Amino acid sequence: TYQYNMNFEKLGKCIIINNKNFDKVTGMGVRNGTDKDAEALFKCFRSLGFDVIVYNDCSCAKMQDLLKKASEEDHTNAACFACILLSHGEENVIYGKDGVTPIKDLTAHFRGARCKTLLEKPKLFFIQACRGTEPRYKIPVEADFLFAYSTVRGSWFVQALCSILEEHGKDLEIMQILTRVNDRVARHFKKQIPCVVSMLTKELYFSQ
Amino acid sequence: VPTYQYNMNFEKLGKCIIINNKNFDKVTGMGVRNGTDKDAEALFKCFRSLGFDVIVYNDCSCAKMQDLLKKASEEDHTNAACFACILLSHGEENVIYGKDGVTPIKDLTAHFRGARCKTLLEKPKLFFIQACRGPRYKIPVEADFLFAYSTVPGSWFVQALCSILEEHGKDLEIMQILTRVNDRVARHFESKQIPCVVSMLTKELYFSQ
Ligand SMILES: *SCCNC(=O)COc1ccc(Cl)cc1Cl
Ligand SMILES: *SCCNC(=O)COc1ccc(Cl)cc1Cl
Repeated sequence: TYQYNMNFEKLGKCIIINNKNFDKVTGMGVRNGTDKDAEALFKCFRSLGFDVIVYNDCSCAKMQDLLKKASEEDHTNAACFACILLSHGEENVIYGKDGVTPIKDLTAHFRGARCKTLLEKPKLFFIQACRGTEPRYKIPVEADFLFAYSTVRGSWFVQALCSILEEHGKDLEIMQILTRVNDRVARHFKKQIPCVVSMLTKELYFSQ
Repeated sequence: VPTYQYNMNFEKLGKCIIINNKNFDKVTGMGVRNGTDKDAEALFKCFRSLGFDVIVYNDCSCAKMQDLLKKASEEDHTNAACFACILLSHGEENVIYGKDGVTPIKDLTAHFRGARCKTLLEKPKLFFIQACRGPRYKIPVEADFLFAYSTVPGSWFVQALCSILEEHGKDLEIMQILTRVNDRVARHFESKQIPCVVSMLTKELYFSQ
């Protein structure tokens, strides 16, 4: 058909990495409001039907273990998988507590072969990366991956994602939502905008 | 605003620029891209049929591709709904091959920005790239842009794009079209790559009226 088959026991797992406080050795500031963000996101995504678990002030190897363990889990009764990252981010890279980890390394574990159970099922990656002290990136290319990447109450992106999903999460296809989100943050405005990278093969709805 | 789809009530759909690079200077060390004419032709027929004003350029230098698009960006687009541009060439990272060399795909698209192309503000700017290989990039982040970058070596992507676009071009939304595209090039392989769609679009895009 033209939609991802959503007929499974559970929707799927949803990991939230919520890096707020950073090790002195990175000169990275307190991301105030990431707590308002992560709460909003937990409530919103749990409402969709995800098995949300939040992890805070994660080290780089924590972030990598979290995700490798997740990939290693049996996902036969899951309709899909979803990771959300809140942090400082530069290019191809997220900040953990104790330094920087490359984004693509977190998703690698979920590839075609490496996660046979999650094959032909959407892997959803929501990234909200901050700048700021106080050059290139490679998006990995695999079927059934989606990224919603952003740069900046909590963040305008996070706020919008929840508001729309809370409201149309059950009746709109993933792309329509993210578009409405893209639109919403644009309205606020130098000028920045989230982007959606889609390697999806079908339409994604969070119901039926 | 309040509708969730781009206003398409204009005199015309807009321009569609195809750049069809088949032959390259021996110095570049790139081969003849056999089957790219079949792509150029299918695409032009396809996008013509949608209602775009198609122009087809062939075997371009880097300076041509650069000048070409700058002059396109300097036109008056007030009576158009959108703008499409299709690049068929050799391409590595953030770079597309002209016939004599290699320009950054970014500088080509730079010209169509709100800042420097005021007549295409809040109108979708569509880049379909079919870059053959023969390593990191940097995607420009501006509202109402959309990229459809395929890497897979008529081209499987190009053929699929046209076939879906001819049959559903006036009833589906681009994200639907291109999702369906991803799916077939992906199906050509339970014997792997796949095209990726980068969207900065702010509304739904229907090519109809
Ligand atoms: S969508 C264009 C914006 N992209 C970035 O700034 C960096 O994005 C990414 C980097 C690595 C990975 Cl695995 C995915 C993405 Cl979207
Ligand atoms: S969609 C991620 C994979 N795309 C690529 O291989 C290269 O992507 C790009 C490079 C430059 C520009 Cl302007 C746009 C894109 Cl999508």
